[PDB]
Amino acid sequence: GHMARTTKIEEFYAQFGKYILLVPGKFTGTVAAHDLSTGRTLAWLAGWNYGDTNPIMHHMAAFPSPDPYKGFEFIVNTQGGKNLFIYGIPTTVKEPGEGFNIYRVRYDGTKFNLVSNIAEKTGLGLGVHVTATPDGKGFAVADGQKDIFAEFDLATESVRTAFLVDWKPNNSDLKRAWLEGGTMTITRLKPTLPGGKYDYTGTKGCKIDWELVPGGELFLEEGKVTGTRQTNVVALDAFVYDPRGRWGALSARLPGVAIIFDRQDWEPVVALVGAKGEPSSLPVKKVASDTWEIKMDKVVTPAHQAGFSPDGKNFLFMNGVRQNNIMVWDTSNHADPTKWTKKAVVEDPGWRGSYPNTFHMVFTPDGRKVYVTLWWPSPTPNGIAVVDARNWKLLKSVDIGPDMQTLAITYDGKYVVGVFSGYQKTASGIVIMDTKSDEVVGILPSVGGHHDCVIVPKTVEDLRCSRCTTT
Amino acid sequence: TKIEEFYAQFGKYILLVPGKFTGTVAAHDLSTGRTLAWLAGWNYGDTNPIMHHMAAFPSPDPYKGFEFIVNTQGGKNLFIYGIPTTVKEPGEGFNIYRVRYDGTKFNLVSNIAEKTGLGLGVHVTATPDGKGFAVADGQKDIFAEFDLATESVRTAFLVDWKPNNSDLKRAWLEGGTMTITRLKPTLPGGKYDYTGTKGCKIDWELVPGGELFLEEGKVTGTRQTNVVALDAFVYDPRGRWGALSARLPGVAIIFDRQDWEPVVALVGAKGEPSSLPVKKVASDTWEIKMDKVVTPAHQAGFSPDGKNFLFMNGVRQNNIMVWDTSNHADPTKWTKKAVVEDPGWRGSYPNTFHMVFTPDGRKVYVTLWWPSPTPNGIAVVDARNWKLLKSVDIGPDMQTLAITYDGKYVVGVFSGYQKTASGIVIMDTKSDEVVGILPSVGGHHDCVIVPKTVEDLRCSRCTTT
Ligand SMILES: [Cl-]
Ligand SMILES: [Cu+2]
Ligand SMILES: [Cu+2]
Ligand SMILES: [Cu+2]
Ligand SMILES: [Cu+2]
Ligand SMILES: [Cu+2]
Repeated sequence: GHMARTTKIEEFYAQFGKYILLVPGKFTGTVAAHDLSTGRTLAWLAGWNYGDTNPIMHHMAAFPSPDPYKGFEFIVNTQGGKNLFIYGIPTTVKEPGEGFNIYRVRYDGTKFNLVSNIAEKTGLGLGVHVTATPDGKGFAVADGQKDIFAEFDLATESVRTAFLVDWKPNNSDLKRAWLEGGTMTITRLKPTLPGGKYDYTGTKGCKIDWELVPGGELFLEEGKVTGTRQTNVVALDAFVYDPRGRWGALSARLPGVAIIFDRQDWEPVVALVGAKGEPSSLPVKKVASDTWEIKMDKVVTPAHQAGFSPDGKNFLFMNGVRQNNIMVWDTSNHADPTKWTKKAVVEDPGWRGSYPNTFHMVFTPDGRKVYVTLWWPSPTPNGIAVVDARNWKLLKSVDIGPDMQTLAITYDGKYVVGVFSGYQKTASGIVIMDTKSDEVVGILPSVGGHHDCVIVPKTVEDLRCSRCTTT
Repeated sequence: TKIEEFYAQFGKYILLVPGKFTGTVAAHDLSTGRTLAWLAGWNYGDTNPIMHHMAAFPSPDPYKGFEFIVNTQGGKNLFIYGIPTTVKEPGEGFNIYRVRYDGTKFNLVSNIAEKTGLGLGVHVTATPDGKGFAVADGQKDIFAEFDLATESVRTAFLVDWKPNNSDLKRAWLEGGTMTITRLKPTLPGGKYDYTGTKGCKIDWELVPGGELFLEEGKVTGTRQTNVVALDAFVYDPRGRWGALSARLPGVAIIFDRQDWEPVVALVGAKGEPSSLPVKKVASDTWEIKMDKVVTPAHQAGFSPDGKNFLFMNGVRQNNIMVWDTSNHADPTKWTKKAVVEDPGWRGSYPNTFHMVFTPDGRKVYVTLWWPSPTPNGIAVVDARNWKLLKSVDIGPDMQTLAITYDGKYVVGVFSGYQKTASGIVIMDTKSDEVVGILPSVGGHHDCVIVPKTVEDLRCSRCTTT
């Protein structure tokens, strides 16, 4: 009786509705769109076909389309250089391609079209998170080896702003360069090359020779990452947007800070400090027309992912490794982020070791729950935490598979869709969870080392639960 | 609804697929939906990893480990699928990789093309004992059979065409002489000199229906009128014999694997003789004389009991030709016994270029391929009475078919012409209905279910392609 009678998969896909899942492949070098209504992959693209010899396809965000099945657009970026050598693949390659591309891709109802390489046009090769603006007409990219982020206009493919963030440690000893505090300097960059182009293509600008991998923020202090400016790294990760407009939050993994910027005048306004027991925030002081500083007397723990709730009234930052928890600020005062204060922290006895790390997140459309991945190194099963986002309590934890990464949600709020990625070498897949029962409904096969996933949105209200407000 | 009931109908089988233009290989667990492992060829410095064909060897427990061969194409094969790449100098490719799954990940064990000097980019087939494998190439018109344990060449042959009429449009229709030459290594350490694009007569593998494009002057290359377009070396499951398919002359040349000689040439076309003789003209050279070539042919393969051989005529006829090969002792006695035709099968399309039998031999499933935008599908053929039963539409660009070794489900892949919809399709062999499609990032031109026993190879990438 253990073998099911002949069973068709139609009922399974029919429940999800008409939603398209987009995924980058990391070491596979691909991007792909899947139709959750039929199980068909609608299209894919392999970067090496176009002459990118190191297409580590990393992060992406998609823009609202009135009918994704007829067409949509998205940005996907890459890493490059010695990032090829950090996931245990026994490649004999001597000189890896430079990478750090930023590609604009359009689905036309049949296939993907590679529209442009925005890194080649602008000179900004940035390899970490890609976030759409709340209006769907721009996007940001950050990089945690160069510590640069920029916001871009989609229609003109031009740079709206670019900033460099630097650390100056109180103690020059690598082991204590963050623990014992330091000064973070924020500089608004100006282009230096003809046509308003920046000089940051490829590996140019890297302070360290490869990324701090998932779970690996302390590998730099710990003396395992080479580079020419090791003790100046902050590891910028993402720029996430307040859905009510005006503010963005730039996450710096090593100092454990989220720097709030005013997008109206492009200035940093306050620094939120992640660690439990530390102040809600630290002031930002302007020291020159283009330069601001934040002073920290210690750094308690690094931090990971950040996000605003769909209504913009809560901001989350995940402390990791030295503390593993979800830190929550009351951001209800839209007029003045200097007033944003810590209101809750989600903790659990099972989070007391180095791992699991509280990781990527997605909120339900109504804000009532947030789903948060729980990351561990091999071989512990990674999983999903379900959190009550009104009372800030852990409801449930479920095991999924190795190397759990990002989460998306269908825009009717019914199904969370996530990816796990096998550390680029073992089991990978797409996991779907029902948000009413909080149960896994199934795993679909996936050739991918994905560190992202998005469901293509139809409207700007969808972006409030997409790769815009959170990572 | 949960997917558990869906995966629970399958049993414990691993599907292995190459990605073609994705550059990947992957294994998926049909009992849970998980991808077990994958490998990306570009990560290893293969700059044009068009991952093409593959065969897996019997494993006592595939979930604890298994081994396979996957090859690549290279050169201007990058440029024939409509991708608007600006690459000017494509990687040489034509690698042959041995890959092992260890229960957790894939391990690239060796590049047998580098070790042997034979870079061969079309079908890979396992031998019936699971201890060797063949690779053929239809740009170079070379094939070889290899020993797995020693990673060494057992035999290699070159096949060449001398046309009766040197005009390109008439170079096959008006006949010619096919010369078969046993090759010997020419470099130190018993290595051949055929790596990368070395030896190509044409700049890409002929497409489905592509014999007409070669005749019309649309395929570039240095020896366009001397190509036969070898496709595969498929094995008689009873041992002793292999069949080398040559697409352009529409011939399957039968080899004796013990003394490495060609013994007879089966001629695909309806209305033509069952076979032509092979004449030995020198110690290492044999000839086949053809006064005309009535039509090309492509898919070729044996039924699981070895008693039937199939060759699919395409282009100028469109049918499945069937020989009685019940006489294992003497292939010169193999004789045409049936032809599967249909009013909907004419010309180049559908192009019937992959198949799989049920373990009991009662049915054969055959791909029905067409160019965009015609829906592609699967034909179900009665392999006892030799008649078409049913055709099912699947999606764009239907490619290979495998079967679970209990006979219950055909598992196939479709591939989007490297640019549109792709997926894994699963069909119930009792109802002959699709039970579902699973997503697949792949342009796969092959697929296999990892076998446990040598008997399983009778219905894997051994007896058919
Ligand atoms: Cl054998
Ligand atoms: Cu049972
Ligand atoms: Cu991140
Ligand atoms: Cu990542
Ligand atoms: Cu073939
Ligand atoms: Cu192919």
